[PDB]
Amino acid sequence: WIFHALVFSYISFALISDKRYQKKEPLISSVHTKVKGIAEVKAEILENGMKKMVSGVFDTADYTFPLQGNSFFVMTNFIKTEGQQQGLCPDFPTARTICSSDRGCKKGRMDPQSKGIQTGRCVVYKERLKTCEVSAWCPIEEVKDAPRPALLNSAENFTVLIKNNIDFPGHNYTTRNILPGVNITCTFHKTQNPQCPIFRLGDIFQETGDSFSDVAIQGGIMGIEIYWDCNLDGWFHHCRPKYSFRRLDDKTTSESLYPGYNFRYAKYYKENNVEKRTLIKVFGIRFDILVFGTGGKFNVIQLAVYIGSVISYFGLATVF
Amino acid sequence: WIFHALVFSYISFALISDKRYQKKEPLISSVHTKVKGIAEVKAEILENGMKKMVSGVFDTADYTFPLQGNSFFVMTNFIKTEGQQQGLCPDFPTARTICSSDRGCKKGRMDPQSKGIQTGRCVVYKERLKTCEVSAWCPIEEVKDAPRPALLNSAENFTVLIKNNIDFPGHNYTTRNILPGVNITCTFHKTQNPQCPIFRLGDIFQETGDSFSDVAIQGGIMGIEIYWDCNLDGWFHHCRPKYSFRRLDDKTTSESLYPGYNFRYAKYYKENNVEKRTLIKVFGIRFDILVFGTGGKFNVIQLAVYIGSVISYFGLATVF
Amino acid sequence: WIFHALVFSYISFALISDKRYQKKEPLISSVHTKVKGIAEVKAEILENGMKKMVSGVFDTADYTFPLQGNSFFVMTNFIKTEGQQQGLCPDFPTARTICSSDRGCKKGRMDPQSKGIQTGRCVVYKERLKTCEVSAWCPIEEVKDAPRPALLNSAENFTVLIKNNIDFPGHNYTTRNILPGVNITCTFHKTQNPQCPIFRLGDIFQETGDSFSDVAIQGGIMGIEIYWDCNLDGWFHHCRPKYSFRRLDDKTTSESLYPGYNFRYAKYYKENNVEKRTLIKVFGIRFDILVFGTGGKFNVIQLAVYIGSVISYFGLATVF
Ligand SMILES: C=CC[C@@H]1c2ccc(OC)c(OC)c2CN2CCc3cc4c(cc3[C@H]12)OCO4
Ligand SMILES: C=CC[C@@H]1c2ccc(OC)c(OC)c2CN2CCc3cc4c(cc3[C@H]12)OCO4
Ligand SMILES: C=CC[C@@H]1c2ccc(OC)c(OC)c2CN2CCc3cc4c(cc3[C@H]12)OCO4
Ligand SMILES: *[C@@H]1O[C@H](CO)[C@@H](O)[C@H](O)[C@H]1NC(C)=O
Ligand SMILES: *[C@@H]1O[C@H](CO)[C@@H](O)[C@H](O)[C@H]1NC(C)=O
Ligand SMILES: *[C@@H]1O[C@H](CO)[C@@H](O)[C@H](O)[C@H]1NC(C)=O
Repeated sequence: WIFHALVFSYISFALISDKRYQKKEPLISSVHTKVKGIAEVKAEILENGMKKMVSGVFDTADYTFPLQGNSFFVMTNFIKTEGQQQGLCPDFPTARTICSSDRGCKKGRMDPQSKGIQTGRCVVYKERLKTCEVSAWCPIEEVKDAPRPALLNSAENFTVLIKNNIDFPGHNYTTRNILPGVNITCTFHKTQNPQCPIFRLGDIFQETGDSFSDVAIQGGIMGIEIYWDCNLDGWFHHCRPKYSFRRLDDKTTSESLYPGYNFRYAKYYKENNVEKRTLIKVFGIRFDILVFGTGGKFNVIQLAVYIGSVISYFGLATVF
Repeated sequence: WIFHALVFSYISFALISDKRYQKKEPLISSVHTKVKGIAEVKAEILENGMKKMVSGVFDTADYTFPLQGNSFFVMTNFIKTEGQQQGLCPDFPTARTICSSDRGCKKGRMDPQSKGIQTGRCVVYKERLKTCEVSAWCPIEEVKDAPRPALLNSAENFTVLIKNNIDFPGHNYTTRNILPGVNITCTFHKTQNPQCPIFRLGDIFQETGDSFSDVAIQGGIMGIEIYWDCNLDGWFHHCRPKYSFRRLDDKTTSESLYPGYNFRYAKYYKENNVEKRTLIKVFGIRFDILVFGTGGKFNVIQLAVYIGSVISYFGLATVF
Repeated sequence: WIFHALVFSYISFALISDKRYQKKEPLISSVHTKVKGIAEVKAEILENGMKKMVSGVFDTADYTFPLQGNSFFVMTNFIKTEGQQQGLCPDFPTARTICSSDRGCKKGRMDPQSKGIQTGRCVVYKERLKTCEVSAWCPIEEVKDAPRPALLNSAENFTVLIKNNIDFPGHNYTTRNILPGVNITCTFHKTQNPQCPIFRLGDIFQETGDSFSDVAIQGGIMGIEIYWDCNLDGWFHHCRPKYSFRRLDDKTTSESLYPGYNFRYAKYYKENNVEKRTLIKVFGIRFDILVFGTGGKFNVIQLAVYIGSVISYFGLATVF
């Protein structure tokens, strides 16, 4: 008859383990993000084989755009080009783009890595180098890598503040991430201060374990997962988040798969009543706020059906 | 034997009410938003202690950007600054920025509220006021509040149209918000017209109960929740949405937590072959369309398992 | 006694097919999209009744913006206007905008289709036509349709690459779309190459079944659904996606419902120290990546409860 008891204990254990007496529903989320911290740039780069110095200050209206769909981007490196205008000009001489005669390359060709429409006419590029030029924005951008020192090497010193508002539509519950009367100043830590949401990017990378400068050179994507494990029962009610970080990139390191994160952006203006654009190749770190969770409440129907299921189980256990 | 009959009524009630004979699956959504209504601005503001008049017209391409990830933003108030250019200039004199001696403040300091890198050199700012200047965009913006009258005071007269398309991947079902042959002209009302989705922002606030001007001055976030309670059974088939609204903000009213919604935006240009930006501090209302819902079809497996698990409930009650 | 066996066969069939021994949990996703392929524009349009020629090249930084919240936009057609500036100017002559006397139209009117604030003063517009002018951007844009040939007629020749990274929070599992050591060069096909994610816009339209030119003229929204049916049990483990394509639009073709996809964009500049904006009316194809899927692992509790539920189901059928 002791066996008749043991299953009962197991049953209770199972219930207490997973709250089968709790109708559970998914989560609806709203995220608001504020990034603060100014950056100083001062370094020496090279363009067209000529050295130049770049200096300036970025004031959080310059190196990012407002949050849109749970993803706020943070600039870390750039390659500049100015004076682009519509015309014909020789393309950056590569193996596929080199020629000695106009008949070498065909007009209208669209090489995947070429940024201009080819007219099939080989012309001298520079110092007796011959390539068949393209009709595009000119002068053509030189395809190189981002400068080895981080142009915004002070990126990890920034601070991001996150306000998360969760609501469950089944139950009548909506609550925020920050409760009234909380510590304003913070620096998020796993154990020292695990609740206030002020994140330092250096802290994020230290938790992840990667080198911030290396992935900042080529850009990358990561995510700040927010876990809401809330119980709505009055007897034991607690609804508090847990923060985790994870690198969302793959570290492919293959040229064909576009390693890291980067894009191209254009600024237009009028010079001498002529349209002229300047091109910025931006490498950055893209943060995602992946908030997920479940919320449940005591419900009679789930308890009844689970008891009905367990009844036959222990009846059979007694039978055999 | 009546006790053997009350369980039948209870089980039928539960099965009919919660629809246990249905395979409930989540929802996949697509949202498309169009905002229409022009606005006129005409007011008197003050900059550097001098009064100026601002007037103009915004044409639904000037005060918003296209929908991106279920969130379309609407401008409400702005603070302007022009002639920004790289240099060194005294910071806006506050308690943490004032100084009387050169050694008063240290070079390289980055105050959280200061927008420039501090070089630690106390210089006269204006009428014998001394602060240690910063090397940044100049002249420095004056941190003030948004003007008490709403610069976009005619914001609540706008009209927003929402087209929602839901698909369930389990079942072969996809349907839209607007059925063919429906009233074009509308103004959404709780009871007068509860289905056509033309929303007025003033009505949006009126349903919530908050004053439009107060939230508009400092900005805020609210949600337009769309609830799809659809049943796919042929006998009782109805799939129509219900519209609800809520304020997603917190009303913190604390300076340290950045009350309301605002951001900073820049427009670059060339003046005398010199880079010059102009800065806009934007306060606005960011709308979110938080769509959720469930749907299910009749399934033999769910009905069979529920019947098998509910049989023991009366099988035992007969014994006792 | 065979009836005792048919129920066992049915139970085993249901358990194997629908996987009752699994703890099914939702999916968390991250998407990274790269669009490549240059476009050339060369055509003849008409503005103000005068013919003009438009030519140029778009280089994947001109006709799109970076991915933001699972939606990347692609240019396909545009209408240009330049020289806009704040002032008073006659509105485009329509039925609601025409007048013969000043008292005919009342000041302050806001017609839904009018883009300017009306001052109620009938003035000559062009060759003895009379309309009451509006205080707005000038000269007023002429409301027309997009040019019948596709300005971005080569749009279907572009290539889009998609990197999807999924994680399940319940189990300790995260995986990406592309496995190491895969074919780089690709063109997606239903049967020839169904796994590598390089998509051609012409290919996806062909799979959908609609012509590219007609949809591109007025714009539309379609989704790239990615389905992850992953099983985490070690015995039979396979986590590979299935690609499906669908058109998210409605084909309303009604003027009041804004058929197709389009918006208005502005570029600002300074000419003769006067602010002057230029307006672009954009018709484009907005792509969505609607990712969804489920995954689960072997769990003792689900197996136990399902057996306890089916025990009564077979026991009662044994009785009768
Ligand atoms: C890419 C983000 C910032 C971008 C950038 C990059 C390099 C620069 O120096 C070379 C810039 O000038 C100083 C800027 C200016 N901003 C303004 C904010 C901004 C916002 C954007 C964007 C680009 C920019 C560039 O794409 C969509 O949303
Ligand atoms: C912030 C939204 C509108 C912005 C703005 C603010 C103040 C102004 O008075 C000087 C503006 O001129 C009339 C404009 C013009 N637009 C164009 C649309 C637009 C779109 C944006 C944006 C800013 C703007 C500014 O940030 C990302 O997406
Ligand atoms: C609307 C997308 C592209 C837009 C456009 C339209 C017409 C043009 O001439 C015909 C343009 O010049 C070549 C451009 C340039 N870009 C840069 C990228 C871009 C990005 C955007 C945007 C507009 C543009 C315009 O709205 C928010 O995000
Ligand atoms: C970050 O800030 C700390 C102190 O504020 C400073 O010591 C450190 O050098 C900074 N790092 C960078 C990369 O600017
Ligand atoms: C909104 O519009 C109504 C009528 O169109 C007008 O009476 C009212 O004054 C307007 N409100 C604002 C703030 O412009
Ligand atoms: C697309 O490309 C193919 C081959 O690259 C070419 O034959 C075809 O004409 C192109 N279509 C357009 C519209 O440019």
